[PDB]
Amino acid sequence: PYWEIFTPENAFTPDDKEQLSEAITSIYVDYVNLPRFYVVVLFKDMPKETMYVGGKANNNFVRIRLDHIARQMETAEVRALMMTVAEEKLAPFIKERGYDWEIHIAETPMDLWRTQGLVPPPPESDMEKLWAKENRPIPYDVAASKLAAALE
Amino acid sequence: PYWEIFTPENAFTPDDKEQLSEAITSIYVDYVNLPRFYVVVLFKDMPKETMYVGGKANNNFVRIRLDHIARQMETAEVRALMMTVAEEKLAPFIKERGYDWEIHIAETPMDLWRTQGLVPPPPESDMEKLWAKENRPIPYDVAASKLAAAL
Amino acid sequence: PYWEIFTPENAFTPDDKEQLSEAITSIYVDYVNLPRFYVVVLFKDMPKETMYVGGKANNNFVRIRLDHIARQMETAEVRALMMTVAEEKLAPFIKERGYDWEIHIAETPMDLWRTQGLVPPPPESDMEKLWAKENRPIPYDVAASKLAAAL
Repeated sequence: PYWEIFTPENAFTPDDKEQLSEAITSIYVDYVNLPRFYVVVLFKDMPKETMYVGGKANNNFVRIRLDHIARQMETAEVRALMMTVAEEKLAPFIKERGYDWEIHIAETPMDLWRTQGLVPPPPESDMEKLWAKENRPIPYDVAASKLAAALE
Repeated sequence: PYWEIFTPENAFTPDDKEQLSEAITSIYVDYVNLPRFYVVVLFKDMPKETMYVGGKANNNFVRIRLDHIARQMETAEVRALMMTVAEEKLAPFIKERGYDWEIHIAETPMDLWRTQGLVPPPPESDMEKLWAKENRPIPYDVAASKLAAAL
Repeated sequence: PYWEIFTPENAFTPDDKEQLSEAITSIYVDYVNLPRFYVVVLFKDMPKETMYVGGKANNNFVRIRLDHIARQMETAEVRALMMTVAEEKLAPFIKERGYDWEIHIAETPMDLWRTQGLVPPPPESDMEKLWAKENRPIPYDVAASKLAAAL
């Protein structure tokens, strides 16, 4: 997953960013045992008078946008749950500190994606589980792993 | 709508940004009666030698990218009209100030979107009109709103 | 094509950026005959403690994202080729300099895109070839060009 979090300048401490990115990472670990390092969160500090909401500068506004690449969400229930859990993780850092905020997700093609130059392994495959356990992208025989994964 | 406008450093004053983001907001207020606060415009100053066009730095280039989330544009005519009006609103600040520029839109799924943690109301619904009038996201019974709006 | 390259601060010099964006541009020129100026690369310096990978800051990490607008890649083989060649162009600047890195592509609708306020010509069309030769967006009659292209 690819997350962008646009904040008022200096809204979050380094410890805040660690804690919040950990919470966001836990979504994908807990619900789909994704390798932790798949989860990328980019914090973007926005200076005053750079975020305009409804045509007026808003310096108390956090805008979040994310791509999902590894998995598709194929039912209304699963899609609603993703939004529900995302807001649950964000609330201690954003809602509960009095910020205004908005979030949206896009789904992008799984096959147009490389990490450390490698083809990520198939969902729920042994190699994906290995990548998760090691928490690093391990070079592997893509065809061999795909073949065995298809016969699971 | 989620707009990113990448500009040369110090291209726009705060007054500029207010007026341009106001012009952009007016597109959605006027044409589709969207709540103003849905329209988010992020101005991103780009230092010299950070925007490369055709392999060469262009320090006089404004790049615009937007996501449309709330509605889909379903006909060629409506889609063309959006591009035309966007260019109209941008021209006084960008084209007419001598910049080179480029713009594109992506459309993203309506059901993967929350404002203030809330599910936004149906297009053209009473709750959406209420959200526009109050210009804030009002907690409401989503199913009750969807029900009455359908009827 | 619209590339974003998020890097640690001061990772790349302007000459690095020229060379790398030239390599990226060459992909589209060589394989698709696209006008050079379609290829936009935005370099974004990211301070320490702003890129978090698996819940921990990675201050040695380059993240690349691109939109493809002017072409759709319709077969598995072409799509794999795109990724392979992208990595080949990136390697001297990123992999071989010891960075960790990740890249992905989205495809966005071709009709919601303007450059210099103009409708870009159709893929492989004569007007596209003219735009490529001149390396600038040339105003043209959209209907007149489409009329001749049909014959």
